[PDB]
Amino acid sequence: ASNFTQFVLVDNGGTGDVTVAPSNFANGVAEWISSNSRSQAYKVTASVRQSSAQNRKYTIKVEVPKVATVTVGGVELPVAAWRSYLNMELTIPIFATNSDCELIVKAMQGLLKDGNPIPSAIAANSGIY
Amino acid sequence: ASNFTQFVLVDNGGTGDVTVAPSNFANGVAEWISSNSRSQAYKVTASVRQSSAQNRKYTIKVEVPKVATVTVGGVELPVAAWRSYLNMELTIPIFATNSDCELIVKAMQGLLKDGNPIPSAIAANSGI
Amino acid sequence: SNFTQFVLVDNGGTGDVTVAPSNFANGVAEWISSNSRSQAYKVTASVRQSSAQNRKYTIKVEVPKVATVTVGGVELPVAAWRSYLNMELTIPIFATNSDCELIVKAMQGLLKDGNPIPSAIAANSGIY
Amino acid sequence: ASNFTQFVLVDNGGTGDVTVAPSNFANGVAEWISSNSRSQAYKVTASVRQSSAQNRKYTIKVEVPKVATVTVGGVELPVAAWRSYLNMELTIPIFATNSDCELIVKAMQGLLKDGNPIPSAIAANSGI
Repeated sequence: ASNFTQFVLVDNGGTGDVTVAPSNFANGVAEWISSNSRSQAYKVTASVRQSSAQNRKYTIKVEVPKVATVTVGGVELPVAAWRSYLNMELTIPIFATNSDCELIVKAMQGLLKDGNPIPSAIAANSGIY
Repeated sequence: ASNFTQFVLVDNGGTGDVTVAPSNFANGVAEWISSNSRSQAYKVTASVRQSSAQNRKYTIKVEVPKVATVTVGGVELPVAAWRSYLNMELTIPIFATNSDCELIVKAMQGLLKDGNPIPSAIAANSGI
Repeated sequence: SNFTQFVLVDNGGTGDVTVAPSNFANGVAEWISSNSRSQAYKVTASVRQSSAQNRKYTIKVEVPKVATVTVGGVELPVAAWRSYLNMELTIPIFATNSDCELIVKAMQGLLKDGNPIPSAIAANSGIY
Repeated sequence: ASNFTQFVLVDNGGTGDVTVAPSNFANGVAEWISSNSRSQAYKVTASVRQSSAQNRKYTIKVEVPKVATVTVGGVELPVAAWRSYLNMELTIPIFATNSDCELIVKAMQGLLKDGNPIPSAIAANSGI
């Protein structure tokens, strides 16, 4: 609907941010991309449908590559080394009010704050516990 | 260890917070809970794999219910009307330094800011 | 709150056929006529957001032709053949209530008792 | 011939009904339109084929626009704000008799009755 706009995925505080802008929405798959390249842009995909008699399911996927620069001859061609994926699902009952939805969003926000254990474990390349 | 501690899940900016505390670690699955009730507490679950060749697959689950107080006679049973589940997966290749993982976490944090499209779409309960 | 039963074929009384709710999983509503597997009329429906301003409702129907072949003495009921039916229906998101009743009225009056298309289907002949 | 005639599509139960009249037949496709306006008329399309030596197949399409008038300069251009499409397919085995086709048409009539779950779900514009 009116939520198909652009936003900053990575925020480095200044000119280092990475903005994704709307690209496509067909077959029920919203697709934001960073740049019109094929293998160098951060990619965000989203969709929503009804899953059960009383639930809805929103599914979200993110792809974050690592970019390098390998030169053959003297062309200086930029390339992608590897990609890191993400698959987020979210089941929400139909008759949930608005405040319940901000509660869910607040839970997801606070789970990934800087000082929390799970993001620190992800960032330090260690194991849980 | 120091990563298996307690933390605030829902931050109400003060006294109204919700805090989850370590409960269990079994079968590779670490589990935080809020209170000791079976239908009254927020639940958090985390685990990590290191599959054979080149992967590191974190998985995270959250459970957030809505609470009501159905009554029979005068028992006053505290019950959960419905639970809003949640999943998450995160594949990272082994050739990832510390800064690359920091960048991945920064992207995954910034996806869920206040004024971004996806959190608003979730907050509205309608089409994207 | 639209997951109820209804009359598929209405012979005005004794000969009617009713379908009652059976299942709803993976986003597929499923009505069946009886707990069998080959002698039941079947209805399947689902809805999603297809495009930026559209929604897609898809509906499928299955209608068999039952027979009563006998082997020994146990009088098997079988299905000789099945006639299928698909239906897609793209409706813009911001269509009003009157607009959608107009859409339903058009899609319903297409199949009146004496129009070209239903007559051609019934007579087992072709258009024109 | 005997099936390429005109018929009423939307029946407003009075003076507001909409009629479609034969327009074209080409490549096996028969096409009815309501008026001659290039982008303002209800459209109906039908065709039949015998793919294999085993079964028939009918395909039907409907286009319903939302009328509106936009003025640029002083021209008063009539346009369609949005069009709601509609598809339909119906596979019938060759050796189905006439009564079987009557039954299929009656089932497809009863699915879209006045107070059944599917037309109401369409008229509400939400989940089924």
